[PDB]
Amino acid sequence: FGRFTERAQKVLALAQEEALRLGHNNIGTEHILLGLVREGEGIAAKALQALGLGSEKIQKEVESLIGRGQEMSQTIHYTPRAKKVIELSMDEARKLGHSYVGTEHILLGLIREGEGVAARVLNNLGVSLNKARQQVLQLLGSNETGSSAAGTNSNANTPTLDSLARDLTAIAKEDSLDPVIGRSKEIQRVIEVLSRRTKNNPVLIGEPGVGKTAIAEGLAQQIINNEVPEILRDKRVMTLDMGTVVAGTKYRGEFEDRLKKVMDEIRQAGNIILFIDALHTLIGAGGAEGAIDASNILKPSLARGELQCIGATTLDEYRKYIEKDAALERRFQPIQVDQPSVDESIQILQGLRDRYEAHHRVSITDDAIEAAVKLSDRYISDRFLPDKAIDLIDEAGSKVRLRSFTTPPNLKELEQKLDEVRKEKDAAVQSQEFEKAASLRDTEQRLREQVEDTKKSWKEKQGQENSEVTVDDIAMVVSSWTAQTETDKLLNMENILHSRVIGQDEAVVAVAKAVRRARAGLKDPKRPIGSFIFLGPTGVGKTELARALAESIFGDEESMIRIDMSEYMEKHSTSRLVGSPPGYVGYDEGGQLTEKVRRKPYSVVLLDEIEKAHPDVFNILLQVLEDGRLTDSKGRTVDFRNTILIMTSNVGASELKRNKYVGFNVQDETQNHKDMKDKVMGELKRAFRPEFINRIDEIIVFHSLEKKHLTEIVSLMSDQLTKRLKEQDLSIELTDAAKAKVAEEGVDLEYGARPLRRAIQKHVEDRLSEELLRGNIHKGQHIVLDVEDGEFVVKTTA
Amino acid sequence: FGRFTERAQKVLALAQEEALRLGHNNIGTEHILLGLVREGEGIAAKALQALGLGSEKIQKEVESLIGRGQEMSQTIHYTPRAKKVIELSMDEARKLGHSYVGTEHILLGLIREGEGVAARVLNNLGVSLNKARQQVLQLLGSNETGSSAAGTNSNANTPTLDSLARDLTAIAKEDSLDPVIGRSKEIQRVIEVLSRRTKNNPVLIGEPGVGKTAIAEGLAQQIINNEVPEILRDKRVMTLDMGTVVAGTKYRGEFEDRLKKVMDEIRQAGNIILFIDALHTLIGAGGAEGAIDASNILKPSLARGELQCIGATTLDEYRKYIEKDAALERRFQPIQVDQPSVDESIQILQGLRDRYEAHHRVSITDDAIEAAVKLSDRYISDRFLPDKAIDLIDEAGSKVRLRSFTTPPNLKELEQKLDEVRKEKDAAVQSQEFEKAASLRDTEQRLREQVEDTKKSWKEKQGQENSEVTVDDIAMVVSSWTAQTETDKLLNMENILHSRVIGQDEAVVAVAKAVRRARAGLKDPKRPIGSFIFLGPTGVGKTELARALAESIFGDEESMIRIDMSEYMEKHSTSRLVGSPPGYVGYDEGGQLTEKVRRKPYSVVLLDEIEKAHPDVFNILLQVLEDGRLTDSKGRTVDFRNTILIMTSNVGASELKRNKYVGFNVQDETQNHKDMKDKVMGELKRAFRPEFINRIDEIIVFHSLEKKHLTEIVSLMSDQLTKRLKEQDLSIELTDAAKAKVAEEGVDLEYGARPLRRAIQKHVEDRLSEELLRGNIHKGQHIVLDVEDGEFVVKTTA
Repeated sequence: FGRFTERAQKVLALAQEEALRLGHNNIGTEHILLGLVREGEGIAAKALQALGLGSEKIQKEVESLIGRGQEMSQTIHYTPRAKKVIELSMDEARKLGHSYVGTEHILLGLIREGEGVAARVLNNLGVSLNKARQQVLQLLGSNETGSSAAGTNSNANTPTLDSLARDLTAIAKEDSLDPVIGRSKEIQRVIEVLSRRTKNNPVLIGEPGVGKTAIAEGLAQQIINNEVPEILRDKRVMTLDMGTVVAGTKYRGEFEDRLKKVMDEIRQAGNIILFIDALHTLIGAGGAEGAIDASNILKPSLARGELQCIGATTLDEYRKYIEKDAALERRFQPIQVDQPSVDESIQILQGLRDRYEAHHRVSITDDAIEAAVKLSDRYISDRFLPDKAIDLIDEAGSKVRLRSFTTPPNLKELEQKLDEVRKEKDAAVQSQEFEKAASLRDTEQRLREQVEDTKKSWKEKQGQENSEVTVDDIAMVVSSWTAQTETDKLLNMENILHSRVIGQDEAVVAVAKAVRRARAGLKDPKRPIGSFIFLGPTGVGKTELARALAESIFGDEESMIRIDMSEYMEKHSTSRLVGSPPGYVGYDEGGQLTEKVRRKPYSVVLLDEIEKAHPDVFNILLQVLEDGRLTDSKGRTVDFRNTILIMTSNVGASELKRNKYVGFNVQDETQNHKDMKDKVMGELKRAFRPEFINRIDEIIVFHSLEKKHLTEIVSLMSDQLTKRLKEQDLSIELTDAAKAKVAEEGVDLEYGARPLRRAIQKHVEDRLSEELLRGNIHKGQHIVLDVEDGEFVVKTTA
Repeated sequence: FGRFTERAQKVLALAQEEALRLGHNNIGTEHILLGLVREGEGIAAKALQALGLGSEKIQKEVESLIGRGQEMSQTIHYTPRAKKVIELSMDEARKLGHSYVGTEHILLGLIREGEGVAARVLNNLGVSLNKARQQVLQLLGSNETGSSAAGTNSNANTPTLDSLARDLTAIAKEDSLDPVIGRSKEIQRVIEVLSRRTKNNPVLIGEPGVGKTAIAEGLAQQIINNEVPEILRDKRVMTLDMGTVVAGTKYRGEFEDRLKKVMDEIRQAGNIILFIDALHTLIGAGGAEGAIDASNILKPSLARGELQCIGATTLDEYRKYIEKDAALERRFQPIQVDQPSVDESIQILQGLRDRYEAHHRVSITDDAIEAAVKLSDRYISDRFLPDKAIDLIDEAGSKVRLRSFTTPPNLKELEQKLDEVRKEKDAAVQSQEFEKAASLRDTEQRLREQVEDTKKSWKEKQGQENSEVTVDDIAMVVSSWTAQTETDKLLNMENILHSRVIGQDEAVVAVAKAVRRARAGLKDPKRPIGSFIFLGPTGVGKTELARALAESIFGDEESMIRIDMSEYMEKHSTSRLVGSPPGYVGYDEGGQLTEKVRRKPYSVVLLDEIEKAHPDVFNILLQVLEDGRLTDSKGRTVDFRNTILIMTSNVGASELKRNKYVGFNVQDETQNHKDMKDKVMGELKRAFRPEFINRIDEIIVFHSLEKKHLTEIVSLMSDQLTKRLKEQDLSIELTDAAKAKVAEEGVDLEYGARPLRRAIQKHVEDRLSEELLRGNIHKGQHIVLDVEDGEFVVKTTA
């Protein structure tokens, strides 16, 4: 593997030595056995010494196979039998914890593969093979955190702790706990509120989403040893774990019975600390429905202080417990739990790096880890800032680790050859045709040593990746899904936003810098990554930048919400037939807008045409842009805190859609362009209040239609066509010249831009499908549609 | 522990004495053992004398396992075995509830921890380890006070009281029942309802939720001694306990059967009292569902006086029983249970004080206790008058006690040092030399004694708090949630409200004065602490005073409800624009207002624009002012304990949202103020009917936009930026010079003072994030935005 211990490796090498000492050309498992007993009193060796085996005794049996002397050091590698015994030992060390592998596992693995060369050595020398595996097993993997013992005494605690549940305190006597991270100052605030015995219940409110449970392990460690008052002396810390409760329970009544039992034993009161994660669920209050109504027993328990407990809730959760009162107000008392401070995230990362050495490429790159956080919060953006983080780490901490064994030097062709050989070889002997297989057989094995030699020349491709988790890598992986290539995304955001939005640079750079500003990692991710107003007509600019922001901001353009404010009027978007209006603005606020962004805290949220809606909608939007949150949909809190809010506007649209027109000359065209990139910022102001527009980071400017838009419509539609031909394979691109010939059947004055579908269909879809049938084009290679002399032409390229 | 018997402590000191008397110098367990047998006939000592161990006999063995001689009297403290034996005694006293650990427990713990020289002494002197702990065990911990009767009886009473459950009367003939103390005046009307035959069932109505259950123990005591009614000198009080019934059961039918059985045994009729907590659940009447319908058996039982029982009910419950009729109301007959009078509260506080001295603190401070009540009633204000109180007492009654153990005087640096020692020492030996650790090792334990010496110099911070609670502290806990720093809050209310409201002192002092009156004791403890109308167009002062009122009035800035009355007219966001579908005023009375204030009964209620509300609304708010309560949302009563009802008005607007303006004179600005601070207090009255407003006291005055009112808005918006940046960990402040450059792009006449947020976005948000991105300012340093010579400058500080 790359995780083994000395003693293991040492028992193994001793085998090769005995192979040759005994004349065995191929180092049998029999020699692995010798290896084990020849390492003397190693965990394997020692085991063998118990069963009654000396290095010699093994070696004689071993010698009775091939025996002295038929070793010229010819093909002195292991036997396939012996190779199996080793593979088993690695797993036999997973078994005994051990991420590495000890001596024992090698003897244990030997036993497992019990009919081999080894096996026979022990089973001939009067040692039952499993009697040997016993003996090794009962001599540990040799992985510990150190230990000691001295015993305790009887105490009241006996009935309780069985049920339900694990106790942090036990595991901390011989420590194995970690802080882990914090959110340290939160732990302190508990002890006033808990060295209380009448509103003695702390209640942590944050978000999921900070690793709330980290703060909890904090308490455990510090409340035992040793700075705690005599108030909270005679302490036990008990966690009430949900998982054991749900198991073996088929109904609500039985679940309640288990909770009742806990409450009865809870008489250990005021000297016991109970940790209840997700506190809200038990109270069962608020909403259309609850979950379970433990509250009846639980409310007096909190008031009495018999249940002296710690509640872990999120943004939304608390409301449905303090609303019941007043043994929630003579219980609960609040404590500040972050909307992640970036640094706290980072520390979690460092802690779990070595275990992504079981996901190899981590431990390290440290620098990449900080980035894991920093790039992730802003680039996907969806999750919570430490999940976000870690995703970059392990992804990148694997992506390249895949690239490790992709080839030899490209001697993958070698392996391919060795196969083909076997066939020939075989089929020839299968007729027999002895030497007509023989030379093929030889050619096979030629290949074989070579294969393995150059597949392990790509141990150099291992040494590259197998502990770097690389900066660029981490960044790349966030960029891949949906430091370097996210900060190249941030710094070069404008470049990325420019490549998708054509014309109106004015808007792009304004957004670019504002998001990039946020994207430093600083601005605070408790409030959107960007607020914006995106001006421009219904045409060209706005949406496209929002999308392009998904690309630049998030890594790929694979996250852009878009909610219409005209639905937030009550009407103008359920007009006549279309849509469902169930109290319609109430539906949008009350559910729709909040639900969508609650799924994706990620995306560029584009709240469309805030012109047509009344100023009242905007007061609501203003909270979204400022607070970074809105609360609706049964009291749920929606994170707009790393969204990019973009509110669009236009009512002068027509002027930005104004034809180029030959008003006298072709410089009426060049007076139509320049004019429209000016005209926009006043079409914003005219249909609604200013108060909203000021929340916005920057005022983004766009414009559209002229003459010259028709051949741009052809370039939107033809690209949707060719992409639906990509879905089940076919790579197409149209050159602009070919889009022109399509437009040629579209400059009807009497039938508008209707003929464009038909001519795009005719020259692209229809033409490609009727060309795939010819064999002119090739599915899965790149197909360029151009006009050359004057007519449309399909050409092919790789 | 920090609480012990003589006997315990005596066994301990004798160990050190024996260390040297025998040649040792470190007290192992051997000296503790010696301690036990040398303490003579304390329960540990006595035990050892029984099993056959003399003081002599122990000390000689002890001495034969080091002793004679190592004598030179090296520092005699424990060693780790010996420390373990002690840890066990603490738990061996917990075991039998001794909160003042006794002799026995030390021998019990010694045995348990039966290793070290002691163990060997005892196992040498013809006593097995368990034979020794047995002897001790079987004689008390020495912490009793129960029993006072040695009588015996058998009577018909047997089947009933068995089942199900206790006998309050017994425990008060054992000298172990407390009154507790209520709610004393509550108990008396019950005794009428208890000597009857018809109407013989009491039903206590209040809030549950006041510690109501105290009144019940009152009865127990009075049924015993000594002048009480004729059947009350022939009555026994037996408790109907829900907990035993539900235990071992999980079917509703079985619960009913058991209740039927209880009624069968109730044949002690006309001489039996059943105590039923939370009476409603059994009756099952009213609501949209039951809770289990005992009524078939229960109703005739209740009316006849074969079940003469005591009901503990709440705000709503009674209504849903007289509706049931006609044996429900026959049985019932009412008694007044208050949310106890200010004085009643106080007595409860004092009564449970010593056990927050078992929660090692309060014991005292008296001024803080009285305050716990008084301050609670007005400051949070989220329960009934005593529940609040006691919570302050223990919270604060720990908060400073937490500060007890967190430093030496400042000799915390010692502990820090002692660490560094371990390291140098360790790593040096860990490589070796021996002596390359040695002097470092030695330096460590030198340090250690110093460390520990000054950590127990911070027993002085224990003697400070371990009978205190602090005034300021109790007050602090009330400030924490939402005497001294709440009555300093009361006294300095004005100062606190002034520091957070800028513009119109008239308003501030007015709220201050009504609240400070109320907050001194005189004013309803169940109606708003201030009802107010807050005048002037939205922009300056109104909300901000409501907030500032939370800070001064409640002790922290938080908890303020806020409902807009202008929506409640059923025509403004009834379905019109962004709100929710209901027929809006019906929703507000029927649910919204009442539910919201029910969560925090203290909340600053801001009923916005009572002017623009329907005249029915004025009645709804008026009902809060009259009753102090509103009853809605399925008959729940919302306690507006010391809410601050704040009714807003946006009128006066034309002058109060004008331009202060140079009218031809620069004294048109300073007369636009003087005019505006006049114009509001007459503009409120015209927009709504008098019937409401007359039960609204102070007329709170505010304005907004001017020349000058504008520049007060700039400083509100810049402050909205700086707080949202704190969550990640960025400390920002704008000095006035930077707020000025921001104003530079928003003193437009053609766009007003709307641009200011936007100009903050470019010059503050955008500038700081682009300054953080360049790293000239940083997280955890205070960042000043100033203007120097007409240009903005971002600085870094500390």
